[PDB]
Amino acid sequence: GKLPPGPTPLPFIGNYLQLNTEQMYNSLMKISERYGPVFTIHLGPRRVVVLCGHDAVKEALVDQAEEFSGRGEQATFDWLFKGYGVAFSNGERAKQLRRFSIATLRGFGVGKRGIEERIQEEAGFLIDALRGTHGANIDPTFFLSRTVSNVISSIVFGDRFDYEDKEFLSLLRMMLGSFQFTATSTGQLYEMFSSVMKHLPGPQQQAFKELQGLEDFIAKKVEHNQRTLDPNSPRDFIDSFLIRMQEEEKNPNTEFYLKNLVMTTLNLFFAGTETVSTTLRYGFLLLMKHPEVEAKVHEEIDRVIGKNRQPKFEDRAKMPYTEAVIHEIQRFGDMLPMGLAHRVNKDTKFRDFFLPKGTEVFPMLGSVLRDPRFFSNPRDFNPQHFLDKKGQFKKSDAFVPFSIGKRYCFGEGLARMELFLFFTTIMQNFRFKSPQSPKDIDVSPKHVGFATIPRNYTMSFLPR
Ligand code: HEM
Ligand SMILES: c1ccc2[nH]ccc2c1
Repeated sequence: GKLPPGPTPLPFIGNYLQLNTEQMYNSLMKISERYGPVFTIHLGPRRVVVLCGHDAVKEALVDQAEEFSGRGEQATFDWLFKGYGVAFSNGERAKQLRRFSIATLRGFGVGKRGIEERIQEEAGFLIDALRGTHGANIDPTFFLSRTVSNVISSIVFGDRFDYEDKEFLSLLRMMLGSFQFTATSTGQLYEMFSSVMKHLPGPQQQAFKELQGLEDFIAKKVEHNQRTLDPNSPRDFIDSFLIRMQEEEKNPNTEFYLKNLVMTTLNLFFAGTETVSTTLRYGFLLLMKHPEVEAKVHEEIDRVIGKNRQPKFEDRAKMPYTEAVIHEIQRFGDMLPMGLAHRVNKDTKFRDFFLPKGTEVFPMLGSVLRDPRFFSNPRDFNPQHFLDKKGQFKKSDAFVPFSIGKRYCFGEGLARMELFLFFTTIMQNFRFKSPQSPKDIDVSPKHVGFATIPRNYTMSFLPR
């Protein structure tokens, strides 16, 4: 092999002395700024090829899609999944469960009228909850996550949760807690030194405890389902998997067994919850920071959908400004800045480099979402990045919040429908009020690591 150039590492600690665990994105970008957009870095004992900018990322993930379709490490989650489940797995296993998850979610109305209806109804219940706060100052966090979570929960568990179910709230905290840990300094230090840190006291233990509790929950729901299963009428994702497992009992090479079931279900429940929930939370903060933007959105809502009927996904075609604002919310939000790690599944010639089988690869989505060749004010919240001169919606090939290539988020259709329906349906009813003036609202992220987390804040939902 002939790996890209990079800073010389020390034994075991790797390039530790040249990385800021508190902001790995900037540290890697600082290093890019001197070795090129493609370089080698050593996270502790892990050798990783980093890709920065739309071009390097796009050349690998899309132009050589098959070769870069492997899955690399994500230490915190691997602690729990250990190669099982659809997301944090490789080869035939990732292939099967992905093929199956995709077909099953569609079977349950994802990307169709069915789920749009599910979302509309849940969007409904959220309005009730927010209106029931009667303009009181609140943390929107769990109001948003309970709503978001109910959509995917309807699909995997069969029905939604009551907004007051205490275990439900408990599960939401484990998710927010463990997801957030991966964004912190210790969470990133964990990506380098997990072989030593998993045995030491620290926030990593709390994160593990949380992951274990979510798995415990799922195994419980699986057992139940098993005893009341009707192999002729699947009620949810779990039944469909149980049925598939039934059919594959004879095959001793099948990927369809309980562990993959529990983990795949967790992947869907967790990602189906925390991602959209985090983007909505961030979005509101940005909207109250730019009242002028929330304004032009209301005007497009009232003018196209009206103050009467509930929004529908189809309305996005007549609302380029709202679509722009949402895209910009996602671009700015940069949820997974270093993306989710990939790895080459064979010896690969990439540019003037030769990456041996198994080499980890970080597709830095954050550097694509902020690429200066595609955005003029990469570091600012500006809805214009997605609107042309005439004021129409303008796509950008640098918009990759969902990644690209063969491992691209297959939950993308569902997320955009939820993002469009919750934002629009929420603002059709309310105007956002912050207890601080737009000038003092800090929209810089609270933590940036595996994920980008918004600062805590309270707000008021006042009727329009
Ligand atoms: C704001 C919303 C969301 C964003 C920004 C997001 C983005 C991402 C990203 C960047 C990846 C990694 C892709 C890669 O390996 O290159 C990922 C994968 C994945 N997402 Fe999402 N996601 C979101 C919502 C969803 C939803 C609603 C679901 C649930 C059905 C979901 C399910 C998954 C799964 C299962 C994977 C792993 C796929 C694989 O390994 O092949 N995501 N997502
Ligand atoms: C992002 C994508 C897929 C996932 N599965 C479990 C957590 C999670 C986060």
